[PDB]
Amino acid sequence: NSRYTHFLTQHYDAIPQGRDDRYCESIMRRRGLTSPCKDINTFIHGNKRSIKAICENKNGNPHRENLRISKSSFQVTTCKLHGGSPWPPCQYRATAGFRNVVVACENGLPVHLDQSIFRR
Repeated sequence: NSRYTHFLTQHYDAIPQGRDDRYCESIMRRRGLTSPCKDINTFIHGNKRSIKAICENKNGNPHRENLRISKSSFQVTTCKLHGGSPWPPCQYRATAGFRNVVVACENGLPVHLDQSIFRR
């Protein structure tokens, strides 16, 4: 359903343009995440083949209550809001990382990214 589609929109970017502040400012705006400014957001890179797999044991282990945590590690770019105001223009800071990810899967597909692990 739409929740998978909405995971992609908010947390999938196949091929990032250099993953700096300006990329964050750009892709956030583009994906509808700037009114008001989404405080923190993380984009997974690579193929979807691999992300959806976190819903099976091909690439996932159960985790906590409702979630799944990936076996593989993914390239990732966390956009973090900075400045004070919740309202555009939304200035962001990009942090590129490389680690496994945590999602909730509903009906074999990811419908939620847990952002907690990208704050610390």
